[PDB]
Amino acid sequence: TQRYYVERPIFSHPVLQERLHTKDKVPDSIADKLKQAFTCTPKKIRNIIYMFLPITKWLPAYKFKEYVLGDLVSGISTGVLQLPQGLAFAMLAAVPPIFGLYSSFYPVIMYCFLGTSRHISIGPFAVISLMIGGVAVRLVPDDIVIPGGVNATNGTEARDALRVKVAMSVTLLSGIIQFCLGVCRFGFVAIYLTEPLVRGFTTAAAVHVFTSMLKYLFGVKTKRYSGIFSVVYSTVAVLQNVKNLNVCSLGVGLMVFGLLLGGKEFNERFKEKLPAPIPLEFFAVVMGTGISAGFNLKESYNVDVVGTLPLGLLPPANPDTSLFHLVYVDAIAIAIVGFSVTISMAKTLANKHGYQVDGNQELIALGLCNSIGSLFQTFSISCSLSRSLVQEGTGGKTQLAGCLASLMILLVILATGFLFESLPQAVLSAIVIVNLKGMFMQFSDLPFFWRTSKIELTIWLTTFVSSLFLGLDYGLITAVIIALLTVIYRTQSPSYKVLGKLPETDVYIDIDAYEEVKEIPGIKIFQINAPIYYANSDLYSNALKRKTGVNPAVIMGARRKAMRKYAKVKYPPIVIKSTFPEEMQRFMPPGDNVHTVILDFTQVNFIDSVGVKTLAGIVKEYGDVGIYVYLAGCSAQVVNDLTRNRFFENPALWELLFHSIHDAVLGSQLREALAEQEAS
Amino acid sequence: TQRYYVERPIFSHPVLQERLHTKDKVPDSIADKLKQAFTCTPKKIRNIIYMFLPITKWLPAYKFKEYVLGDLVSGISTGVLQLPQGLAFAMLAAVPPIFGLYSSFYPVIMYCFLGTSRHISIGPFAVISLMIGGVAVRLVPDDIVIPGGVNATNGTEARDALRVKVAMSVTLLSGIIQFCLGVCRFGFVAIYLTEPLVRGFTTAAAVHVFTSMLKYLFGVKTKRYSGIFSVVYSTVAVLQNVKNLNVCSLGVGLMVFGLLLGGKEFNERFKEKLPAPIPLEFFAVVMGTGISAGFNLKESYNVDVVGTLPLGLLPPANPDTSLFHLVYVDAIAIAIVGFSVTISMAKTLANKHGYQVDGNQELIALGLCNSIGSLFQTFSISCSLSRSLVQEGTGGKTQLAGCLASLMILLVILATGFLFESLPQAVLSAIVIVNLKGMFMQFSDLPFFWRTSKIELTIWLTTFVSSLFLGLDYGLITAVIIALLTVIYRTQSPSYKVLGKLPETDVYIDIDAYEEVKEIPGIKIFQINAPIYYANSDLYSNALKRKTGVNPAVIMGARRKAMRKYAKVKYPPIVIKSTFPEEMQRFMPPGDNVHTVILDFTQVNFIDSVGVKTLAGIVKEYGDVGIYVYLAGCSAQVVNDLTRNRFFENPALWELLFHSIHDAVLGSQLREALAEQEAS
Ligand SMILES: CC(C)CCC[C@@H](C)[C@H]1CC[C@H]2[C@@H]3CC=C4C[C@@H](O)CC[C@]4(C)[C@H]3CC[C@]12C
Ligand SMILES: CC(C)CCC[C@@H](C)[C@H]1CC[C@H]2[C@@H]3CC=C4C[C@@H](O)CC[C@]4(C)[C@H]3CC[C@]12C
Ligand SMILES: CCCCCCCCCCCCCC
Ligand SMILES: CCCCCCCCCCCCCC
Ligand SMILES: CCCCCCCCCCCCCC
Ligand SMILES: CCCCCCCCCCCCCC
Ligand SMILES: CCCCCCCCCCCC
Ligand SMILES: CCCCCCCCCCCC
Ligand SMILES: CCCCCCCCCCCC
Ligand SMILES: CCCCCCCCCCCC
Ligand SMILES: CCCCCCCCCCCC
Ligand SMILES: CCCCCCCCCCCC
Ligand SMILES: CCCCCCCCCCCC
Ligand SMILES: CCCCCCCCCCCC
Ligand SMILES: CCCCCCCCCC
Ligand SMILES: CCCCCCCCCC
Ligand SMILES: CCCCCCCCCC
Ligand SMILES: CCCCCCCCCC
Ligand SMILES: CCCCCCCCCC
Ligand SMILES: CCCCCCCCCC
Ligand SMILES: CCCCCCCCCC
Ligand SMILES: CCCCCCCCCC
Ligand SMILES: CCCCCCCCCC
Ligand SMILES: CCCCCCCCCC
Ligand SMILES: CCCCCCCCCC
Ligand SMILES: CCCCCCCCCC
Ligand SMILES: CCCCCCCCCC
Ligand SMILES: CCCCCCCCCC
Ligand SMILES: CCCCCCCCCC
Ligand SMILES: CCCCCCCCCC
Ligand SMILES: CCCCCCCCCC
Ligand SMILES: CCCCCCCCCC
Ligand SMILES: CCCCCCCCCC
Ligand SMILES: CCCCCCCCCC
Ligand SMILES: CCCCCCCC
Ligand SMILES: CCCCCCCC
Ligand SMILES: CCCCCCCC
Ligand SMILES: CCCCCCCC
Ligand SMILES: CCCCCCCC
Ligand SMILES: CCCCCCCC
Ligand SMILES: CCCCCCCC
Ligand SMILES: CCCCCCCC
Ligand SMILES: CCCCCCCC
Ligand SMILES: CCCCCCCC
Ligand SMILES: CCCCCCCC
Ligand SMILES: CCCCCCCC
Ligand SMILES: CCCCCCCC
Ligand SMILES: CCCCCCCC
Ligand SMILES: CCCCCCCC
Ligand SMILES: CCCCCCCC
Ligand SMILES: CCCCCCCC
Ligand SMILES: CCCCCCCC
Ligand SMILES: CCCCCCCC
Ligand SMILES: CCCCCCCC
Ligand SMILES: CCCCCCCC
Ligand SMILES: CCCCCCCC
Ligand SMILES: CCCCCCCC
Ligand SMILES: CCCCCCCC
Ligand SMILES: CCCCCCCC
Ligand SMILES: CCCCCCC
Ligand SMILES: CCCCCCC
Ligand SMILES: CCCCCCC
Ligand SMILES: CCCCCCC
Ligand SMILES: [Cl-]
Ligand SMILES: [Cl-]
Repeated sequence: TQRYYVERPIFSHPVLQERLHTKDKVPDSIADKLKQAFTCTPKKIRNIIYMFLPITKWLPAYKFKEYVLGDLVSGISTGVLQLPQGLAFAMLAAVPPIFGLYSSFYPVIMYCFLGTSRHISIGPFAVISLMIGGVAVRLVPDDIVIPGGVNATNGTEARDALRVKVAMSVTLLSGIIQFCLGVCRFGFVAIYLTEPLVRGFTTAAAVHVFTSMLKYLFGVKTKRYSGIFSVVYSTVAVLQNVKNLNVCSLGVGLMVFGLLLGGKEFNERFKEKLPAPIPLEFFAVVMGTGISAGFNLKESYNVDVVGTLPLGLLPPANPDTSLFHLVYVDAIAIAIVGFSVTISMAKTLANKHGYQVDGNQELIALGLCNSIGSLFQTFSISCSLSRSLVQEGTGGKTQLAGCLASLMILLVILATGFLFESLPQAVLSAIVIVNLKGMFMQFSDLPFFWRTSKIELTIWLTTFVSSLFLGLDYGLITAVIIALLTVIYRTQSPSYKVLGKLPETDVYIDIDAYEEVKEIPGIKIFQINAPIYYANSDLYSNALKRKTGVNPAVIMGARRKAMRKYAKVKYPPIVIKSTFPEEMQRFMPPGDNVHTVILDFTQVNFIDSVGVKTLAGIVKEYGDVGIYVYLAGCSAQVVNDLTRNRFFENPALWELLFHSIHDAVLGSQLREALAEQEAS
Repeated sequence: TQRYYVERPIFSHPVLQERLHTKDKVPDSIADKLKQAFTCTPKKIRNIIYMFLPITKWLPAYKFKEYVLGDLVSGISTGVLQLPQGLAFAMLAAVPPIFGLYSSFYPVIMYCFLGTSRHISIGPFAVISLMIGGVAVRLVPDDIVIPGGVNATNGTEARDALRVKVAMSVTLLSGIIQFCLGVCRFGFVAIYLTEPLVRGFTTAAAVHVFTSMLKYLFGVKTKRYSGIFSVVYSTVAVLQNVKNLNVCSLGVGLMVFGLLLGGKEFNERFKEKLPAPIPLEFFAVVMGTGISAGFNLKESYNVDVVGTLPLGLLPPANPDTSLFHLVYVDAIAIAIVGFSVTISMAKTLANKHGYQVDGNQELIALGLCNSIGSLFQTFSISCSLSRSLVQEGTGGKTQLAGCLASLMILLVILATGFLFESLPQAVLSAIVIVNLKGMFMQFSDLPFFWRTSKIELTIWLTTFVSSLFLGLDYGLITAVIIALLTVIYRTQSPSYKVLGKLPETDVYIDIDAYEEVKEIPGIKIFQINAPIYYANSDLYSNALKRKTGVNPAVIMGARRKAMRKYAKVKYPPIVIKSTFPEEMQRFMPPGDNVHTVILDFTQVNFIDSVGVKTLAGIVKEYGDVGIYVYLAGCSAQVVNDLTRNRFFENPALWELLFHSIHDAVLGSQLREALAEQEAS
């Protein structure tokens, strides 16, 4: 083994700078930087196409023998859940369920072309559907007057058509906003969605879905709520009118709920013995339709059912832009929430599978999906969190599984929709609630973060509470800001350490940590692992004066008290020699006799104007009582901050900067030795 | 001169830990910490009294011969401006001007006892007065019905009394809120008001005052505005109805404005020849009253005047708590803004005079002043920024100058108020606008910050724009949040440096800076002066792969391409030896041949779970291509973050940590030498 051997002079800043000559920066002109960015080599255009059409990259690289079985199983398992979720979330959007089926077909196909994630399930989302239904009923209330040429027994078809128009308009506007944000590179903000924040946000979204499904589980009529405390209002309303529940709807839904839970437990426990998981949503739906049609519950027990599902696809139709001025705010909110839900879950799966997702491409894909789908009578979509978990956890590899699920939805739309007309809405509710279980499993993060980082546990809990009680829009921005403020908290509560020296080395460690490091007599070394900006500087100065035990104000007060008791451009030197008489020093209380204070700046990333003022004050106050202050390990950035401020207006302070703590200690000891040499 | 000499073994983490034994922490029980905090020694209670009654400290220490002349001159100069400001801001509060005089007397006396700043002028403030007038006219509109037993020629006395009741109620509530915040130690938030933020905020407040004075300068009638864009609305309204201006009011106000400007220029230019500045506000007021009374403008030209000022003080009266539920929101806002204005200017002067102000004591003093003053018919007060500048800049030392100014106000209240009844409101407006000049001088900060720190210039401009276009309440919190987010920006744009070694030393500096430092062959050293948390980790990894020129993905791709071209608990080792055939290596493109990458962690303050995942990925990806990754200079906090996460689940990574960059370089070179020794 070799050894660490260093033999060099003491490196103060002027001494080290004498050995360094400034290098010539290579010319980097902006005009040439733009010119070299427009070469348009074929590889560059191929990379651009891959960026904007990801299917052009991962489809030719499809490992058929390694991906086809997993994609097929995942596609079937995703489709059997996609159908009831589409119907239920269409109900949440105040539109006929067939439009939820449309929203489960076109955007998934488009996302298979434009999307970057290969595990999320694109489709209707409960929170987005709730927002769409809110704007739809605000623009088209239940007591609206329509001169549609019908008798007093109105079938509510015209009201449904008007609400569909409103939903398509808001969907087109939200898609336009999402596409514009993706073009303007707004997706960079996805970097501010940390893992605890994402998981707390998604758990809160799952609670939102569960709350939105309660009225359909119980069969009660409840006013629509959207905004702050909407989850609380919805739960309160459902519990308030729970006395008017449909007992048959609740019984059927609870039977489906229990059977689904049992089947999911069976699948999980026998995963190793089952070649593929049994699709239980298909059996749940079919059995439900059998029970409702066979006993004819729809009017026998007034059980709410899915209703008529017209067959066939609709021709493209232009949404009316005339409603934009009435919906744009909602369109903005839906755009934001849709992005936040899509990029969160995507990240959650990408980190699980060792790849990365482009936020800008996610925004572009969402915008194109929503805007083009609005032409095909599709309301605003997002990522379905529970269905994304199902798709990922059933062996899903690429987005071809989503294409297979969309093919199943298309089969329902074209030929077999009429078979589900008697399916009870309660059954749909139960299915959704059951599939929320995996989402709720994320609560297991609370102990884990409690063991790993209480700051990140705070981020998790704050994000959960915010996204729950406020909306998924206001709660998300609140959580992002608070998570960023945790960094300010970290800087405002740093580790203030007094350093001692490991004998016969140059290693300086916390004096209260290892029992072998010893403080150097006459020298105090103070260290902060944080910047010294405005929110920090006063705490840093107080901590220095408290932890080192060297308070210049206390020293001055003791000097004055001892004096009273014994009674019965040019710059002055920074350190004023203590002209304290020895006769008065006889009454001076004993102390540590510290002549130098070393400030360890190795971990100080930056210093602002307020921090520079604090540092100058520290130097002046300590020099007034005849104590030297040295800065050790100042980075080039910190030295530049000191120079941009008026810290080195007196050039003498250049002598206070040393390369390392050992350099400063050796320089201080050398200064003391020279002072003793010239004393006598 | 001595020399830097170090001779020791290479300090990897296990080697250094072998030399260190954990020290025993001294017992610090919370129960004993509370017990020692309740000793109640006489010095402790004296310090408590000094904290809560600052006058008990600085008054006995009053240097009479050194303070009396400055305090007297400052008191006269402050009072002559305090009278017109009180009248004008009472007009802004929709209350009779005598109540502004009351608000200029009691709170100043109380703040002389409870306040910590010794230079700010306590009294009515234009923004606080505008908020008070807004709530007063909202609760008591101009078209209110009062059965007061009067004829059709109502004198608006009952409406004024009702508005006074509303103002007193909101003042009492705001004072209670301020006192409670001071007790709950909310004043700590004053640490988040940095100097650029404070100066931008105060400049925006000055613009608010100037805007509020315009209608009285021109004599036009304008609807009250309060809230977002209130300054824009007020300026637009004044400019809209400027065609109905009173030409006589504008002429008198402009004459006073010009004479005041000339007098202030004379005072500034002849400060060295004048024993004391000439109080020009007194002459401006007196002359104005002479012109208005002598020519009898009040009805001859319909010039708005101050009006009747009743003599004598009012007995204490309890404000009606019954209005609290109607005003509490406004009371909250007024409490916040009043604090923000008071603690900002206070800090601005404390930093100017080398002392410090307690934010909690400022909150307590403001709350007591407002709550007690509401009993004496005083509406909510704050610090007057322009008058504080006048008081500080005229030789003010303590708050006895404010007491003298209050004595002048009391003299006006008791005996000589009737003399000012004909004083034109336009004159008051002009006086206020003139005294805003010093505030506007703060715009000179823009070039200064442009030269010192563009981040702090951004803070200044953002605070100014926010506090101007939004209110002083919403703009302030927006500015505080954005100023804190500048730290996030700093962490997200750090200095990524490739380090080279200064020959014959252990100094490692940026390779592109000094032309004497040389990169060590086979070794890449990468440094970031920032933490590696979630908002940083991806950028840090990309910057490492880009700046070092060592991209493991590019290496793997080149290896595969060369292979194709040539064709025509136990853990595995972290670094996989490159099993690349030499025959295939003949087609391998030439490279730097880097065997070790050193990550400089000396400036990394903390690392979160996302950053630890990124670091583990970096280590794994570089080891997959047979490249070692070393961490140099990891702090105890960073090592603890790595340990709390599952970074050292494989104990082998403990060997990747080195005390310094030179330690890591020597260890890497030793590893390479040993590998060559065992090769053959
Ligand atoms: C920095 C710390 C204190 C977090 C700040 C969170 C801020 C940005 C949050 C918390 C409460 C939020 C408000 C809560 C409710 C509403 C009403 C809604 O109709 C419009 C948005 C609005 C007005 C929100 C705006 C954003 C808001 C003010
Ligand atoms: C970087 C910073 C600005 C991020 C946080 C900004 C927050 C604090 C700002 C941005 C937008 C602001 C809102 C904009 C408009 C209004 C309406 C007004 O009638 C009450 C205040 C309120 C509701 C503001 C509250 C504060 C607010 C939410
Ligand atoms: C053990 C000392 C640290 C404890 C940290 C606990 C963090 C709890 C955060 C709760 C946030 C709730 C937001 C409403
Ligand atoms: C192990 C972590 C020590 C700190 C625990 C307490 C963390 C509290 C974080 C509060 C952040 C507040 C941001 C507004
Ligand atoms: C020279 C490159 C840096 C320039 C920094 C200029 C900062 C301007 C900030 C403007 C903020 C305005 C808020 C509305
Ligand atoms: C000399 C300073 C270099 C940086 C100049 C540009 C500063 C821009 C700061 C933007 C902060 C944004 C916070 C939301
Ligand atoms: C940045 C997102 C908004 C892009 C502009 C959309 C404006 C609506 C289109 C005009 C229709 C009248
Ligand atoms: C990606 C395919 C987009 C096809 C869009 C066709 C829109 C036709 C509108 C016709 C309106 C009458
Ligand atoms: C997010 C930027 C605005 C989004 C587009 C708004 C379009 C409003 C149209 C109003 C027409 C009168
Ligand atoms: C981002 C491109 C979206 C294209 C969808 C159609 C946009 C125009 C709507 C119809 C206008 C008549
Ligand atoms: C924290 C500031 C508010 C303190 C509580 C004030 C509540 C008003 C007093 C009750 C009057 C009805
Ligand atoms: C600091 C002096 C406070 C005096 C407060 C007296 C309040 C008297 C109220 C009488 C109401 C009729
Ligand atoms: C800032 C905390 C609240 C301030 C005090 C509110 C008092 C409201 C009284 C309502 C009475 C019905
Ligand atoms: C913080 C103490 C303020 C005291 C002022 C009086 C508070 C009570 C108001 C009158 C209630 C009847
Ligand atoms: C606790 C939820 C709110 C109250 C729900 C019960 C309302 C009355 C039911 C009879
Ligand atoms: C689901 C079968 C049981 C519930 C419905 C029948 C009994 C109640 C009728 C109102
Ligand atoms: C596979 C779909 C089976 C649907 C069962 C219910 C059919 C009702 C026919 C009356
Ligand atoms: C993605 C393929 C879309 C095809 C839509 C065809 C609609 C025809 C309606 C008559
Ligand atoms: C990550 C960016 C979050 C932005 C939230 C904006 C909410 C707007 C609600 C209308
Ligand atoms: C896999 C299902 C593909 C779509 C079948 C469409 C059948 C239409 C029958 C009218
Ligand atoms: C609302 C239901 C919450 C269920 C949490 C279950 C956590 C299990 C972790 C093992
Ligand atoms: C709101 C419900 C929270 C329940 C937390 C339980 C965590 C269990 C992890 C084992
Ligand atoms: C080891 C136990 C960790 C518990 C942390 C979760 C607390 C939840 C409070 C809401
Ligand atoms: C609004 C109150 C914010 C309080 C922040 C406390 C931070 C403590 C850092 C030591
Ligand atoms: C530019 C300020 C707003 C317009 C002021 C002029 C309004 C019309 C005056 C005749
Ligand atoms: C200051 C101007 C005095 C003369 C004004 C003449 C015009 C008066 C119009 C009401
Ligand atoms: C010092 C105050 C002088 C006031 C001048 C105006 C007096 C008007 C009397 C009619
Ligand atoms: C600070 C002294 C307050 C004295 C108020 C006296 C009021 C008397 C009214 C008759
Ligand atoms: C420094 C703390 C700023 C808090 C601003 C709160 C504004 C509330 C307006 C009602
Ligand atoms: C310096 C002025 C002190 C107050 C004088 C009060 C005189 C009252 C006369 C009725
Ligand atoms: C609104 C008036 C602004 C005046 C700025 C003057 C700055 C002078 C700096 C020397
Ligand atoms: C809004 C007016 C800004 C004017 C800035 C002028 C700065 C001059 C400093 C010398
Ligand atoms: C040296 C010139 C500095 C100018 C910075 C101020 C720019 C003001 C833009 C609003
Ligand atoms: C809302 C958009 C915020 C953009 C922040 C950009 C920070 C750049 C750091 C490199
Ligand atoms: C190389 C073609 C891949 C599939 C492209 C489909 C049309 C965008
Ligand atoms: C290299 C294969 C390109 C075509 C893939 C299949 C497209 C339908
Ligand atoms: C590795 C893929 C082999 C099969 C190619 C596709 C055959 C349909
Ligand atoms: C989800 C794949 C189809 C169903 C397979 C069931 C195997 C027991
Ligand atoms: C995705 C559900 C498929 C339902 C099929 C019904 C029988 C063709
Ligand atoms: C309330 C209905 C009771 C019968 C169904 C119970 C299902 C577990
Ligand atoms: C093992 C799951 C049992 C579920 C019983 C029914 C719950 C509603
Ligand atoms: C349609 C077949 C689904 C199950 C595939 C795997 C069977 C071993
Ligand atoms: C063997 C599992 C049966 C599950 C049936 C579920 C019907 C809803
Ligand atoms: C799922 C099969 C239900 C059969 C019900 C028959 C009632 C006549
Ligand atoms: C009114 C409830 C707001 C919850 C916000 C939580 C932020 C820590
Ligand atoms: C932990 C820092 C939070 C500061 C927020 C701003 C308070 C005014
Ligand atoms: C030592 C007394 C100073 C003045 C106190 C006045 C009453 C609080
Ligand atoms: C030591 C002087 C105490 C009294 C100061 C004056 C109080 C009116
Ligand atoms: C030395 C004490 C001076 C006290 C001055 C009091 C003036 C009211
Ligand atoms: C240093 C103060 C001397 C004067 C004391 C006060 C005399 C009235
Ligand atoms: C402001 C002190 C009183 C006025 C003095 C004027 C001296 C020319
Ligand atoms: C503060 C202004 C004083 C005005 C005095 C008027 C003549 C006694
Ligand atoms: C508009 C009035 C003009 C006469 C006064 C001018 C003062 C400078
Ligand atoms: C030296 C100041 C001259 C002021 C002239 C009048 C401006 C309105
Ligand atoms: C009342 C006198 C004010 C001026 C004091 C200073 C005179 C030299
Ligand atoms: C010599 C300065 C005279 C200033 C008079 C101001 C009257 C408003
Ligand atoms: C300031 C003196 C004004 C005198 C006006 C006299 C008019 C009769
Ligand atoms: C609507 C104007 C808001 C200005 C805020 C400025 C924040 C940078
Ligand atoms: C969603 C954006 C949060 C604000 C980040 C600002 C960091 C410079
Ligand atoms: C019964 C009250 C419910 C509050 C909201 C829970 C999510
Ligand atoms: C458990 C549900 C039973 C429904 C019976 C309907 C006749
Ligand atoms: C004339 C428009 C004025 C806008 C507000 C300026 C402060
Ligand atoms: C400067 C304007 C003077 C007006 C006098 C009116 C009598
Ligand atoms: Cl979901
Ligand atoms: Cl002011």
